[PDB]
Amino acid sequence: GHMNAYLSDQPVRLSPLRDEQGNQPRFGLLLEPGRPGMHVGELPAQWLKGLARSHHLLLLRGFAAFADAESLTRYCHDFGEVMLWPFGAVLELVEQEGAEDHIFANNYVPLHWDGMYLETVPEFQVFHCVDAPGDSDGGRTTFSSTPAALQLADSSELELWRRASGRYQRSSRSAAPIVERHPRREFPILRFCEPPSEFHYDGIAPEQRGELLASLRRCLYHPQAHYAHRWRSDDLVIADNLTLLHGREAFAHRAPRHLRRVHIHAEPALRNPHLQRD
Amino acid sequence: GHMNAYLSDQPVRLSPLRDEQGNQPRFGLLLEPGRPGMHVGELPAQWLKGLARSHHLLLLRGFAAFADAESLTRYCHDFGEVMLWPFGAVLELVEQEGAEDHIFANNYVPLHWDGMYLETVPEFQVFHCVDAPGDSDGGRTTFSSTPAALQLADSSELELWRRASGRYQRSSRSAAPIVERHPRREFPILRFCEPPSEFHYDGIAPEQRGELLASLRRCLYHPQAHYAHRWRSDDLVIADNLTLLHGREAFAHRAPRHLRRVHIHAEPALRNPHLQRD
Amino acid sequence: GHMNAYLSDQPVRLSPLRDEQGNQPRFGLLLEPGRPGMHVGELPAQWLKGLARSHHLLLLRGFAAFADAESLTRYCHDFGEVMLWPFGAVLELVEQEGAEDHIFANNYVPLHWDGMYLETVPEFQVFHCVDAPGDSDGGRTTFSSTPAALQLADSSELELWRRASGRYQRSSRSAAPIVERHPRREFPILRFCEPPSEFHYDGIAPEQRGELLASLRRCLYHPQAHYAHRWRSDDLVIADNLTLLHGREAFAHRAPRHLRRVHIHAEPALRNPHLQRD
Ligand code: NA
Repeated sequence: GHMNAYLSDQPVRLSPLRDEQGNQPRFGLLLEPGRPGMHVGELPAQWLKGLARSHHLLLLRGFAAFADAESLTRYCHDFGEVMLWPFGAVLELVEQEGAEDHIFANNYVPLHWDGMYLETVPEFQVFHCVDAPGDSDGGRTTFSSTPAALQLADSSELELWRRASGRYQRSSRSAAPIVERHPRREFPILRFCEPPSEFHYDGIAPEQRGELLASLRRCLYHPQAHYAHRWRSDDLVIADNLTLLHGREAFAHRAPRHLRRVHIHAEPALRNPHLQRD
Repeated sequence: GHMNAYLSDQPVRLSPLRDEQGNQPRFGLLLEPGRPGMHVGELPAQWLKGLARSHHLLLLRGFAAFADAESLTRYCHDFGEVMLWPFGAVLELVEQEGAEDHIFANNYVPLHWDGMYLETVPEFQVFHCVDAPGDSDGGRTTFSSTPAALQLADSSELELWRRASGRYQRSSRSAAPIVERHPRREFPILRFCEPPSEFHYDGIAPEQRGELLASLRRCLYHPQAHYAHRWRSDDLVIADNLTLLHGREAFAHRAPRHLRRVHIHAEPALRNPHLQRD
Repeated sequence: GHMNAYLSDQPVRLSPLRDEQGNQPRFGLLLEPGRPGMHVGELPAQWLKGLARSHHLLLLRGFAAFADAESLTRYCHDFGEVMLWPFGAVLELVEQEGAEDHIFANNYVPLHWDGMYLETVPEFQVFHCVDAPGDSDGGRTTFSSTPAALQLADSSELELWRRASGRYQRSSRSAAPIVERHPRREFPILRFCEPPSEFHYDGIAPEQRGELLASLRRCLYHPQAHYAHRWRSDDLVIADNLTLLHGREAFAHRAPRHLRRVHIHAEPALRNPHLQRD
């Protein structure tokens, strides 16, 4: 059970985002069609961008489909400026039932943000779930609101976070303070790439390393700050990459699913303040 | 009787669009002043554009007037990019009580869209009703939501529509599939110019011509998809030309009325995908 | 007591603006955080601009602070185009408890608008209250909605206002009709610089001068049209400079307060239609 505080002037039903066990984090928003057969394109992109910026995570559920990747691409071009990759606009994320991770690849993704190692950082992730036929076990895409996590820290946790600084390598190198300001809108956020030799933490005594990681995890994975998404066919999800961190829940048996991801630039494009250019 | 689902954060009263016999189609929105003496200009244009894009037809009723055409013009310049004609921004549509259509001109206008034969197609029609003193009989401006009509088609009607293709001539020539995608936002729409020798329909066997026209008319003129507007002095109407088709109800005795119409470009201007340039 | 008509699709609590004695003018809007620890930056600026344009005065109260002037500046750069002064973006308005106005400076500010004597006129004032520790006596920043005042005028007051015209000097000279149209959105507004030899009023017989001033004051200082703001620490106020006039209530004992003001250009920058260039 929960209360419902939103009424839009748009032809949609809004309500708080809740995960499949009824948990309701301190961010996110569910949008559902206000007319039979409504397509996502019928809603004004400018309006979605606004909601995505303040709710940080939008779940549009039960809308009619983009027929293909080209259709999604054209939609995104109208939505904002697409951040192009060598493959174009759409990253295809297709998984088969029970397909092994060639024995070497890990079975979970820790929290991080897109564009860490890029010249420019995208503001939004746009995910279209093409197909998610069966119901899977684990493997949900996870999102955490870094402002929510910041409200959970106690005095000393926070004092520790503020001295801290991450150094990352994958070769490309990137460095960010753990506690950052939103690069356009000023509010306090976290930039943190979570480890599962390539992840160092400066500004603190290296014995406190364990404490930093344990506290950041406690806050970011807390029910107030953390949402795990169970994909459904034709979900359209829009995520605020500048405010959230994202990752993926561990899976034993992975199920069939097909996602498509487009990145949208900040307005105007955001130069990566964290990339090492020296 | 009907229910009222909208509360704005704007100083306006919103409610579902309903025609004068209480019918409530699956689109449209009535906006009314939230303060004594409110002028239409007090509402933010960007916000109206958003509503116009998702509700497709906005009726602003009971707001203070633009004093003249120049005032309307300046307003529209702020609203978006005006699509200029040789006469400028404002088409004057003035009718006198009982004035004959020189004996040759027809007394109704079938459904169609603006910019069929133009190099660029406008996104919005902005109508200001300068004056509509008496109450008339027939002659209402009609609008149809092509997505609504698409939800009404059965399996075979739809199968037929999807093969179909219109060829139009007035000399200028234009061709469009009957079932189209919105040229910016992807969702399914209809492009159809309705006949009352200059209207051919390809992709189907010419004996099915009768069936196409009868089914398209059944769906577009259905109460769920169709709205007929009784003009009142100082109505401001904003119509989504990319999604709707429009026309005019038959009249016996035409009454006095004065309308002004401005066209607003898509963002950016939309090149007519249907004009024959060969 | 009062009724509450707003529900946002944004994570905020909206309600009508009311002064500290419970008066509720015909404009203004109070916005309050929808989440613990919310910062003003979490709300989309484009959305605030829209509300500021239709409600004319926004009071964001109880949000987390900009840490300093630089932070406020960066925020405003994202908000719109900052109108820069020789000092930069932020005017510092710091007052000390009981500090004398060097014996010569007046202890109240009559109603006027920003940019009277400038080449370009800003659309918005953005005020951040850095600190307002004690509770003061008098000295509140005042705002008046000129459309509200226009609804208060009777037939002859209005007839008089419409003939009237202000001529101002501080050297810089500026002239405006008392009754003006909004320079972008057309609706009727007032432009009036209120006197406490440098303020002349044309278009009327100079014996009617007294009547003009008395009627304009009656309407602009009327509870329906007038709001006086008691500053609190971290208030963020956004004012529609194109529609309102502003000033300051008389004070006996002035209290400690620190304000910061940024100006935001119209879109695009507005050339001052009233500056004498001849
Ligand atoms: Na809005």
